[PDB]
Amino acid sequence: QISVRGLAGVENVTELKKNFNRHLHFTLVKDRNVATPRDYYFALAHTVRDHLVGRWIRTQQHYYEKDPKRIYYLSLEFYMGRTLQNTMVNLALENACDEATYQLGLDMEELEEIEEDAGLGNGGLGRLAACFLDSMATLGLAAYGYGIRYEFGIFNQKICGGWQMEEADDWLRYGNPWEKARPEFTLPVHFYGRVEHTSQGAKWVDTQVVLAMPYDTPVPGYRNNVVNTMRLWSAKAPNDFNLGYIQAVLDRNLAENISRVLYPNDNFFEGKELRLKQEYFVVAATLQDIIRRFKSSTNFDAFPDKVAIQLNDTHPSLAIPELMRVLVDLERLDWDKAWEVTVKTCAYTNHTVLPEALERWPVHLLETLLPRHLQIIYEINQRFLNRVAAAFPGDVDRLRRMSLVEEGAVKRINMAHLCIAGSHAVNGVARIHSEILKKTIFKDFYELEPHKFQNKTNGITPRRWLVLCNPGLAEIIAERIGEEYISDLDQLRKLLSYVDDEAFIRDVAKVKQENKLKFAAYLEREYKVHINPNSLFDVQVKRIHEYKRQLLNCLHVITLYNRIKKEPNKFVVPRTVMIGGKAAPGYHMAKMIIKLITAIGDVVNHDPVVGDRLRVIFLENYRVSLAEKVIPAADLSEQISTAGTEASGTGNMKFMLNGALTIGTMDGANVEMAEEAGEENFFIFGMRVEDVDRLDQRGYNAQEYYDRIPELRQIIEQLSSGFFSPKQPDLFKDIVNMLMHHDRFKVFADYEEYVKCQERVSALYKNPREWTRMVIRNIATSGKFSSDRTIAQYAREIWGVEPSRQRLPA
Amino acid sequence: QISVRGLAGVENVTELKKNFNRHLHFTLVKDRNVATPRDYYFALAHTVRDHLVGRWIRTQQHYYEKDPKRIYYLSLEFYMGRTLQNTMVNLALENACDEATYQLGLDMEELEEIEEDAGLGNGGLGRLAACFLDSMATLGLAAYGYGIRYEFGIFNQKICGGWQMEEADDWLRYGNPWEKARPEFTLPVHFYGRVEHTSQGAKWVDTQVVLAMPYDTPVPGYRNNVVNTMRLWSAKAPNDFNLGYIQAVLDRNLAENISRVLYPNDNFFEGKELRLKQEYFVVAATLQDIIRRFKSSTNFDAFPDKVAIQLNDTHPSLAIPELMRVLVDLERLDWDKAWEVTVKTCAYTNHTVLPEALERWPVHLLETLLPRHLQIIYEINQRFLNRVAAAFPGDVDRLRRMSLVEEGAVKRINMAHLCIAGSHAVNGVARIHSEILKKTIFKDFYELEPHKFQNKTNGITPRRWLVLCNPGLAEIIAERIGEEYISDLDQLRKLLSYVDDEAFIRDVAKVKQENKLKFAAYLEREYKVHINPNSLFDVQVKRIHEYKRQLLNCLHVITLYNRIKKEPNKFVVPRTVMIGGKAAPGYHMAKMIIKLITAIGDVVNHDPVVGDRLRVIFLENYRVSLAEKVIPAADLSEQISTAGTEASGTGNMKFMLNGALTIGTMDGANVEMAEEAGEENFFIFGMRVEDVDRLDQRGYNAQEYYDRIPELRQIIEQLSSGFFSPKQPDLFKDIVNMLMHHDRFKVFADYEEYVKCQERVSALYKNPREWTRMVIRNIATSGKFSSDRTIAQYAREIWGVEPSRQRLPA
Ligand SMILES: CCCCCc1cc2cn([C@@H]3O[C@H](CO)[C@@H](O)[C@H](O)[C@H]3O)c(=O)nc2o1
Ligand SMILES: CCCCCc1cc2cn([C@@H]3O[C@H](CO)[C@@H](O)[C@H](O)[C@H]3O)c(=O)nc2o1
Repeated sequence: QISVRGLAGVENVTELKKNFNRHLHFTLVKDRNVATPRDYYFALAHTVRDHLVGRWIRTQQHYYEKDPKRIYYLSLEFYMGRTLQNTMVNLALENACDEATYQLGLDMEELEEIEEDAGLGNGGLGRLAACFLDSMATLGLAAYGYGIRYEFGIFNQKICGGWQMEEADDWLRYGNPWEKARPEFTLPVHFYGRVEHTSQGAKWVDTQVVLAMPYDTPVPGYRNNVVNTMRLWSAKAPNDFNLGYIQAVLDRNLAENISRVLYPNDNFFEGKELRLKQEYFVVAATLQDIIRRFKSSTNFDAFPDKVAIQLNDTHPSLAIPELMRVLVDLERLDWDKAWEVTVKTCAYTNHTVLPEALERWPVHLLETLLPRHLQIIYEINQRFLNRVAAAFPGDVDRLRRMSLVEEGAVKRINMAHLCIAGSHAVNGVARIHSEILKKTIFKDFYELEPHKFQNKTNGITPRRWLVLCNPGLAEIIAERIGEEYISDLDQLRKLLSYVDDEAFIRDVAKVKQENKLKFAAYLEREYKVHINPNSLFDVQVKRIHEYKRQLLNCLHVITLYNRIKKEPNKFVVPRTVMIGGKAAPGYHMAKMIIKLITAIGDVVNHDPVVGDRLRVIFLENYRVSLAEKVIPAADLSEQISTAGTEASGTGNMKFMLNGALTIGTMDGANVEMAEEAGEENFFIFGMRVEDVDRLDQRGYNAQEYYDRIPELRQIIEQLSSGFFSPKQPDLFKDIVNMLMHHDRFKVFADYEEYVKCQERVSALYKNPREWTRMVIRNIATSGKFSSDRTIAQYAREIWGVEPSRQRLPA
Repeated sequence: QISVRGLAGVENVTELKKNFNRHLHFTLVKDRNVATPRDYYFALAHTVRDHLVGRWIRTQQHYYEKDPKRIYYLSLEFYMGRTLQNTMVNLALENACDEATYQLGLDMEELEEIEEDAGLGNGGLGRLAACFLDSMATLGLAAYGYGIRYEFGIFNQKICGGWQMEEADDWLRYGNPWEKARPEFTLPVHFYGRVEHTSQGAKWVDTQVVLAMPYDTPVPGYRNNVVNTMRLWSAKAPNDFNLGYIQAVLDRNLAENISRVLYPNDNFFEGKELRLKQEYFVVAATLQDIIRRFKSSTNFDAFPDKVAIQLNDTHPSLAIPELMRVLVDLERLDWDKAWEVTVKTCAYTNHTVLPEALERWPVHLLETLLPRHLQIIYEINQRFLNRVAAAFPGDVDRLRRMSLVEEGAVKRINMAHLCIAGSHAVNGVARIHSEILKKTIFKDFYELEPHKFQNKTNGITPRRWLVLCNPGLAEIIAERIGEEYISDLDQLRKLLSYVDDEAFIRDVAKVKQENKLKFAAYLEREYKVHINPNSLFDVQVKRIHEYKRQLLNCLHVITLYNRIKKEPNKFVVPRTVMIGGKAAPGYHMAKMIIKLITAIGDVVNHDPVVGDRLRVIFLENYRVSLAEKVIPAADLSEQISTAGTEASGTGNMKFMLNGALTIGTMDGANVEMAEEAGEENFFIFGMRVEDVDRLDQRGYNAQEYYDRIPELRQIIEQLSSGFFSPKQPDLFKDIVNMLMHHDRFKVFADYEEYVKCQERVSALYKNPREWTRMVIRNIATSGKFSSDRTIAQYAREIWGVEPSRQRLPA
């Protein structure tokens, strides 16, 4: 049908068809009179997976003979979403399968909707890992994703009376065709025990054994025939385990609980044992697998020339003392040499500065669970602090601030400090985030080893985030400048000469118009809710957090409402405000925000006076596959975190690529996006990082804003008095209370500038042509935000390998 | 190679080869440089399963249009063993796959050894169900096996210092190619709750829901292209289940524990909740599935003309009040009519008279767990007792004996009584067992409804128990009389005219000689133990029970030893005594017997004087696939239960079919085997049922035997004094104590007659030719003991359907 989707060969269409019928019959054991769409989804998924394997096997083979340096991406999160379309796209099968399935009298699009998301992540950090995997394959790196195969991923969110209900994501219920169990590479992981000292050195003994079984999932490069591996570990109990009899067998579940469920906070840090066991589990299994692969090439000097280990936040920080443990206790290298090898292997990526997000494990936990790792850690600390002392003699304060060991009512290990000490590179995820790292929380460490600190601004993959979710726009781009930009997104910069082209302007607008219409229909079919598609689509999607300030959005929305009710017969640019995201289950405030959002909807969507001029929708169950639908349909992208809190953001980049304009603060990667497009083509408002520090150091008094802004005063009053909760008048007292007395995120301080900036957005929207020309300037300068750029920078500046765009043979 | 194994076509061999390589590559994702035999086993298993499916689908289709009466075989046990060879055999692919795998440079026999047993049963009752399934398919009945898919089957037995250790049977670890998950037919099962009464009748409410997910496994008929289904249910928790968050997800395991593990007693009855939940679980899911199938043909009058439900012991007895519950509470038929439908649907098979094996559920358990089923049961009891009262007016004793409700310190429901009241036929499993039923435990019930009581002597399938495990003998039979006997085992009777044929005599002996040599090699390779293959192979294999009297065997073995040590220079016919079987984990005595057996081995196998004249081996991990090896290699089959305790036995039949002679008591099916072969061709010794009753009614005093038999006195003394346990002299005090003061099974009373009969066996063995002629008379009269006969009798006399031997089209 459309050309970016590949060739529909006459042979290809014919083979696809017989293979689809083979799987229906042999694999699924159905015939065409009993098959449901689920069966049809499966036969198609099996048919496409068939095309992967030859490549998968050939790619693993290449790495064996070439023996290149290997990259291990360690993460507790992989937010993959659906696999089928992405696979078709990277293999250039999309059009063929469309044809092939059409002639069988099926609608492929309807089949795609049947696939469960692999929701093995919470948000940005999980999804980065997924983009990175796609980019790594596409750039021909010999790279492995390693994580945990959670039986249950991020919970499905239901709204019941405006409240979030959590229910379990049973994503494997119907099976998962993409994975291949490999019970033959199962590995022991040890816990508890104690440490004995010999003549021969330390020994870890009387441990409980949990087995780790890997599952391999193919990660196909973009049209280069590279297929890399994502290996995910599953917990199994051993057979003699506990081994009255019945109970012993049932208790096998204690061991297997390790891989049962993904922890769903991205707000906070909970010092729960189960979580630490998951962290140790992925790191022990992964390192033995790494070492094993290294042995099949005594000599650990070359180890850093063959192995690179990237740590995605501190979650797998135990890789460091675990690598030491192996090298020292098992291979019997001396400390200094093992330590050299470890630092040259490991590198660390930080994703936040919020102090409550930092991992600080209680020492009593590590002592019971990992007694040897604590020994190694104390030894790491001691030797590190002697370097500190020697470089800053007499500075006893530096020494307490820099310790990997925090004193206090309970001793904790600061995991971030561990990663800096034992890594050769530490990076932030957007330029301002990396500066803040150097100037505030890791200032001491930076003064000690400035060479360790780097920046790697995040990106998103344009395969999923443009070609896949937005074929219309990818096609009209490709009409003008070719297809080469799909793996070289810098070429989008050539759309700049199309800024005054009348045909392009019309086409860009037409695609947006189509995505809006299609999404509005998705809204009626799947959730029975009813929106004007001529309105501006104002969307905020992302996890619910105080620092992301969905509340600031709420205050605007309430203001628009109030101004409509004051002069109801005046013209306003109509808007559909859509807000979505999950709250971590125990994050009370986050759950209150979701309730407010639906409560505003109950009032605004049912005022006869408001008409279809304002609508407030809370988008239920935000997740990767919902983002693929809502992002292309958006006009306004809301990125309104308080300056200095959002490390990078990546949602922001998805929207830029897809033809929304951005209203946002100079936070995170927003800064670089505006720098790339021109501040004129951006809606920037509010405090800069500096303004926030000025406010802090004199004190944030929220009362001041309440006193000078009558529009604001009114809103707080409606909140307090029961306007939005007529049955429980005091429902929102916590929010009003927080906003007034202990807002760490200064919602009121940005309110005035935000509302004004919002009026400027409405003003540009009244002029369709000028709105679209601005869109074009945005879409055209989005090239920097490809994860191909990001990964190429990691590769050269941290891992020491060279990207390759060259096809492997089919 | 050999002709019973089918054609090696040139096309067949060629297709098998490409399909094997397709699965290796596409399904297993290996290539020939990394594949292990496990991978090779799998590609072959996938290749053979391919040949099933077309037939599986076509067979289900036939039943849809023909709409015949359907048989549901309900059992908590299916002791299947390996599937691959059996599948090849029934499909006539054996020789082709042998050829096909030979040309790939693989040894198929070595690949077969990789398949795990499906050990979803304990012993005879589980394995009967499996034979029955094969026979049902072979006779073209539209029959379904229904059970539970246990995650862990019967434990693997390890001997450690002569003691049984149990370890978990993780049979699904590497996957199971034979099954097809069907998450689309998942069904709710309810527990707990309470009963509300309406104007509209009873309602069961506030229940916990556990979902039951079915797995379908193909059951292929013998060369008739019929493929029937074994459906096994798996427990899954619902998604809103319990639904702080983490714990709620982890607790999903409480619900799923229902299908986690098979209970391993066949001795006793344990009134454990988990077990009752398994019983309810299989019965609720199965009946809804049955009813659903019946609805796709309001009118439940035809229900008994369309549905037959066979209950394998009382384990699924709740089918009865569950069928009532559905019919009365959900479909709103009146009681009398539902009850009529239920009785005409259900039939019951009893497998023992031992009072401690009988299910008697505590009323407090049923009240909490299944409150409505208890109501139905009380109503069943009441209406039943009015029939009793009316037929035997004034007999208040009959009334207490017949009640489904037993009074006593705790009230119990007697599940056997339930099955008789609510079934149109009750059967025993061998002729003497059925008489005993009528004369003792169900005498009252028989007087009430004599027409309900029938006999169905057990059988074994000659596909697994001859063609598969003993190709040598099947071939030499087939040389003389054709292949038709494989599904008409009565034809073996024609071997009677070959009794004086010198060539046959030589061939029968040669095959036995080959199986012995091959098994002796299996003994050295896999368990490093070392046996003279010219000895008589004396084997007792079966679960360890006091009533099966492995102890009586021990006393013989100790006697042979003692006589050798008295006159060491005299000739004795050398013997290898082999004894194997598992003990239920909490059955202390059973575990003591295993220890004695190995302890006798520690003495006898290391006496220089004994030489290779006596050897005692305990065969570890007895299970279906070990039986396939040891049975064909045996000379003497030991079936030495006390008269009146072994309901039928089926091991006994396997040995008869495979050329062992039988030493046994007139117990169970032994009686009919000797009746078929002639008592002259059998080694019968000991008390008859009648003799046991005479001994009881005057009192069994074991001291009497100890006083008059000095050979016996000696053994007890060696036992008591530490002869067989020099380090713990008092180790066996429990056994000596039981034997002397409270032997319920009268081991001493049969000792004299057994030892004498053993001398007669040794005497015949000195004359090879006459031994073999007797073997031939045994093998030749084994036809009655085919499960084809048995199932044909069930079909005509209980289910009311006609067997069909006619091929379905390929
Ligand atoms: C037990 C630990 C629980 C809390 C730790 C945590 C930090 C954090 C950061 N980010 C995002 O990581 C994204 C990828 O770098 C980035 O774009 C976003 O700015 C950043 O907020 C994220 O998505 N989730 C994370 O959870
Ligand atoms: C919770 C309940 C636990 C104990 C109930 C039980 C009875 C019983 C009978 N049989 C055999 O069933 C075989 C099949 O009929 C038969 O040949 C054997 O003679 C008979 O002993 C068996 O194998 N296992 C059974 O367990």
